[PDB]
Amino acid sequence: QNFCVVELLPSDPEYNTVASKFNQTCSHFRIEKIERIQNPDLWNSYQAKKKTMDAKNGQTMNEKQLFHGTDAGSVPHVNRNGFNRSYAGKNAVAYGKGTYFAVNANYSANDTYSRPDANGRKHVYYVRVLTGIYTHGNHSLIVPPSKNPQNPTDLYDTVTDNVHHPSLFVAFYDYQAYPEYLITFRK
Ligand SMILES: O=c1[nH]c(CSC2CCNCC2)nc2cc(NC3CCCC3)cc(F)c12
Ligand SMILES: [Cl-]
Ligand SMILES: [Cl-]
Repeated sequence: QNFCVVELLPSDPEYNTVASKFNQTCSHFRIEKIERIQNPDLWNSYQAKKKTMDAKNGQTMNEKQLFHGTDAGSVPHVNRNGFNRSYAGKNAVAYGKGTYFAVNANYSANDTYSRPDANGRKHVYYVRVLTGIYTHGNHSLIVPPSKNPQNPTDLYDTVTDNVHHPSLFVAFYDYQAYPEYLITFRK
Protein backbone atom coordinates (compact mmCIF):
# COMPACT_ATOMS: atom_id res chain seq x y z
CA GLN A 1 0.00 0.00 0.00
CA ASN A 2 3.11 2.33 -0.23
CA PHE A 3 3.42 4.63 -3.33
CA CYS A 4 5.60 7.52 -4.70
CA VAL A 5 4.31 10.49 -6.81
CA VAL A 6 6.61 11.94 -9.54
CA GLU A 7 5.58 15.28 -11.22
CA LEU A 8 6.18 15.08 -15.01
CA LEU A 9 8.15 18.02 -16.53
CA PRO A 10 6.17 19.75 -19.34
CA SER A 11 9.37 19.13 -21.44
CA ASP A 12 9.11 15.29 -21.08
CA PRO A 13 8.03 13.14 -24.09
CA GLU A 14 5.72 11.36 -21.53
CA TYR A 15 4.08 14.74 -20.57
CA ASN A 16 3.43 15.58 -24.28
CA THR A 17 1.86 12.10 -24.95
CA VAL A 18 -0.54 12.45 -21.92
CA ALA A 19 -1.42 16.15 -22.54
CA SER A 20 -1.95 15.39 -26.30
CA LYS A 21 -4.62 12.75 -25.49
CA PHE A 22 -6.17 14.99 -22.73
CA ASN A 23 -6.28 17.95 -25.22
CA GLN A 24 -8.08 15.93 -27.99
CA THR A 25 -11.33 17.00 -26.14
CA CYS A 26 -10.00 19.33 -23.33
CA SER A 27 -7.63 21.86 -25.10
CA HIS A 28 -10.00 24.62 -23.69
CA PHE A 29 -8.76 23.70 -20.13
CA ARG A 30 -5.43 24.92 -18.55
CA ILE A 31 -3.13 22.07 -17.35
CA GLU A 32 -1.69 22.92 -13.86
CA LYS A 33 0.44 19.73 -13.62
CA ILE A 34 0.66 15.98 -14.41
CA GLU A 35 2.03 13.44 -11.85
CA ARG A 36 2.95 9.75 -12.45
CA ILE A 37 1.65 7.54 -9.50
CA GLN A 38 4.15 4.70 -8.65
CA ASN A 39 2.37 2.03 -6.45
CA PRO A 40 4.50 -1.16 -6.90
CA ASP A 41 1.82 -3.54 -5.41
CA LEU A 42 -1.05 -2.10 -7.59
CA TRP A 43 1.32 -2.23 -10.65
CA ASN A 44 2.34 -5.92 -10.12
CA SER A 45 -1.35 -7.01 -9.56
CA TYR A 46 -2.25 -5.18 -12.85
CA GLN A 47 0.69 -6.59 -14.96
CA ALA A 48 -0.06 -10.15 -13.62
CA LYS A 49 -3.79 -9.80 -14.52
CA LYS A 50 -2.74 -8.41 -17.95
CA LYS A 51 -0.46 -11.47 -18.59
CA THR A 52 -3.33 -13.99 -17.93
CA MET A 53 -5.80 -11.94 -20.09
CA ASP A 54 -3.29 -11.99 -23.02
CA ALA A 55 -3.03 -15.84 -22.69
CA LYS A 56 -6.89 -16.08 -22.66
CA ASN A 57 -8.62 -13.62 -25.14
CA GLY A 58 -6.47 -14.52 -28.22
CA GLN A 59 -6.25 -11.51 -30.60
CA THR A 60 -8.27 -9.05 -28.36
CA MET A 61 -6.33 -5.87 -27.35
CA ASN A 62 -7.08 -6.11 -23.59
CA GLU A 63 -5.52 -2.75 -22.51
CA LYS A 64 -7.14 0.69 -23.13
CA GLN A 65 -6.06 4.10 -21.62
CA LEU A 66 -9.14 5.94 -20.23
CA PHE A 67 -9.96 9.02 -18.09
CA HIS A 68 -11.42 9.08 -14.53
CA GLY A 69 -12.63 12.38 -13.02
CA THR A 70 -12.81 12.51 -9.17
CA ASP A 71 -12.74 14.96 -6.17
CA ALA A 72 -9.36 15.95 -4.55
CA GLY A 73 -10.60 13.98 -1.47
CA SER A 74 -10.43 10.65 -3.40
CA VAL A 75 -6.88 11.13 -4.85
CA PRO A 76 -4.94 9.80 -1.80
CA HIS A 77 -7.34 6.78 -1.45
CA VAL A 78 -6.90 5.90 -5.19
CA ASN A 79 -3.10 6.49 -5.14
CA ARG A 80 -2.92 3.89 -2.30
CA ASN A 81 -5.77 1.35 -2.78
CA GLY A 82 -6.43 1.74 -6.56
CA PHE A 83 -10.03 1.68 -7.91
CA ASN A 84 -11.19 -0.86 -5.26
CA ARG A 85 -14.62 -2.02 -3.94
CA SER A 86 -14.99 0.80 -1.32
CA TYR A 87 -14.16 3.42 -4.05
CA ALA A 88 -16.60 1.64 -6.46
CA GLY A 89 -19.35 2.34 -3.83
CA LYS A 90 -18.89 6.11 -4.58
CA ASN A 91 -19.37 5.70 -8.43
CA ALA A 92 -22.71 5.62 -10.38
CA VAL A 93 -24.51 2.20 -10.72
CA ALA A 94 -26.59 2.62 -13.97
CA TYR A 95 -24.21 0.21 -15.89
CA GLY A 96 -23.09 -1.87 -12.83
CA LYS A 97 -21.29 -1.75 -9.43
CA GLY A 98 -17.67 -0.78 -10.23
CA THR A 99 -15.40 2.14 -11.21
CA TYR A 100 -16.37 4.16 -14.37
CA PHE A 101 -13.77 5.18 -17.04
CA ALA A 102 -14.51 7.51 -20.06
CA VAL A 103 -12.97 7.05 -23.58
CA ASN A 104 -12.82 10.89 -23.95
CA ALA A 105 -11.33 13.24 -21.28
CA ASN A 106 -14.20 15.81 -21.69
CA TYR A 107 -16.69 13.24 -20.23
CA SER A 108 -14.44 12.86 -17.10
CA ALA A 109 -13.86 16.68 -17.07
CA ASN A 110 -17.60 17.26 -16.25
CA ASP A 111 -17.90 19.00 -12.81
CA THR A 112 -20.12 16.07 -11.54
CA TYR A 113 -17.03 13.72 -11.69
CA SER A 114 -13.89 15.94 -11.44
CA ARG A 115 -15.56 18.27 -8.85
CA PRO A 116 -13.60 21.58 -8.60
CA ASP A 117 -11.86 21.99 -5.16
CA ALA A 118 -12.02 25.32 -3.16
CA ASN A 119 -9.24 26.76 -5.50
CA GLY A 120 -11.21 25.63 -8.65
CA ARG A 121 -8.68 22.76 -9.38
CA LYS A 122 -10.05 19.67 -11.23
CA HIS A 123 -8.57 16.11 -11.04
CA VAL A 124 -8.72 13.47 -13.82
CA TYR A 125 -6.67 10.22 -14.05
CA TYR A 126 -5.28 8.76 -17.32
CA VAL A 127 -5.75 5.08 -16.29
CA ARG A 128 -4.52 1.81 -17.86
CA VAL A 129 -7.76 -0.32 -17.82
CA LEU A 130 -7.89 -4.05 -18.85
CA THR A 131 -11.29 -3.84 -20.64
CA GLY A 132 -10.57 -7.27 -22.27
CA ILE A 133 -13.88 -8.84 -23.59
CA TYR A 134 -16.92 -6.71 -22.55
CA THR A 135 -20.77 -6.69 -22.85
CA HIS A 136 -23.64 -4.15 -22.22
CA GLY A 137 -23.75 -3.27 -18.47
CA ASN A 138 -26.93 -2.66 -16.38
CA HIS A 139 -27.79 -1.82 -12.69
CA SER A 140 -28.18 -5.51 -11.56
CA LEU A 141 -24.51 -6.49 -12.43
CA ILE A 142 -22.86 -6.29 -8.95
CA VAL A 143 -20.09 -8.66 -10.25
CA PRO A 144 -18.77 -9.41 -13.79
CA PRO A 145 -21.54 -11.26 -15.69
CA SER A 146 -20.97 -14.80 -17.01
CA LYS A 147 -21.14 -15.39 -20.80
CA ASN A 148 -23.31 -18.48 -20.02
CA PRO A 149 -25.71 -18.01 -17.02
CA GLN A 150 -25.33 -21.84 -16.42
CA ASN A 151 -21.45 -21.54 -16.26
CA PRO A 152 -19.84 -18.84 -14.05
CA THR A 153 -16.24 -19.98 -14.96
CA ASP A 154 -16.44 -17.84 -18.21
CA LEU A 155 -16.78 -14.17 -17.07
CA TYR A 156 -16.67 -10.95 -19.13
CA ASP A 157 -13.69 -8.70 -18.10
CA THR A 158 -15.63 -5.32 -18.06
CA VAL A 159 -19.00 -3.84 -19.17
CA THR A 160 -19.76 -0.71 -21.31
CA ASP A 161 -22.76 1.51 -22.34
CA ASN A 162 -22.50 0.38 -26.03
CA VAL A 163 -20.36 -2.60 -27.19
CA HIS A 164 -19.65 -1.41 -30.79
CA HIS A 165 -19.52 2.42 -30.09
CA PRO A 166 -18.31 2.64 -26.44
CA SER A 167 -18.15 5.96 -24.44
CA LEU A 168 -17.28 4.39 -20.99
CA PHE A 169 -16.16 1.17 -19.19
CA VAL A 170 -16.95 -0.26 -15.69
CA ALA A 171 -14.13 -2.28 -13.98
CA PHE A 172 -15.13 -4.40 -10.92
CA TYR A 173 -11.78 -5.17 -9.15
CA ASP A 174 -8.66 -3.11 -8.27
CA TYR A 175 -6.20 -5.39 -10.26
CA GLN A 176 -8.03 -4.40 -13.54
CA ALA A 177 -7.02 -0.66 -13.62
CA TYR A 178 -3.80 1.24 -12.73
CA PRO A 179 -4.05 5.02 -12.03
CA GLU A 180 -0.82 5.78 -13.99
CA TYR A 181 -1.14 9.61 -14.40
CA LEU A 182 -3.07 12.30 -12.46
CA ILE A 183 -3.82 15.52 -14.41
CA THR A 184 -4.52 18.63 -12.29
CA PHE A 185 -6.12 21.39 -14.45
CA ARG A 186 -8.56 24.39 -14.28
CA LYS A 187 -11.08 26.21 -16.59
O1 LIG B 1 -14.58 9.96 -15.01
C1 LIG B 1 -15.53 9.63 -14.29
N1 LIG B 1 -15.42 9.52 -12.93
C2 LIG B 1 -16.46 9.12 -12.14
C3 LIG B 1 -16.35 9.10 -10.63
S1 LIG B 1 -17.57 10.30 -9.92
C4 LIG B 1 -17.35 10.54 -8.13
C5 LIG B 1 -15.95 10.18 -7.59
C6 LIG B 1 -16.07 10.17 -6.07
N2 LIG B 1 -16.53 11.50 -5.63
C7 LIG B 1 -17.75 12.03 -6.26
C8 LIG B 1 -17.59 12.01 -7.78
N3 LIG B 1 -17.59 8.77 -12.63
C9 LIG B 1 -17.83 8.78 -13.96
C10 LIG B 1 -19.06 8.39 -14.44
C11 LIG B 1 -19.32 8.42 -15.81
N4 LIG B 1 -20.55 8.02 -16.35
C12 LIG B 1 -21.66 7.53 -15.54
C13 LIG B 1 -22.54 8.72 -15.18
C14 LIG B 1 -23.91 8.07 -14.90
C15 LIG B 1 -24.03 6.85 -15.84
C16 LIG B 1 -22.59 6.64 -16.38
C17 LIG B 1 -18.34 8.85 -16.70
C18 LIG B 1 -17.11 9.27 -16.23
F1 LIG B 1 -16.20 9.68 -17.13
C19 LIG B 1 -16.84 9.24 -14.86
CL1 LIG C 1 -7.38 -13.37 -16.80
CL1 LIG D 1 -12.12 -10.77 -14.47
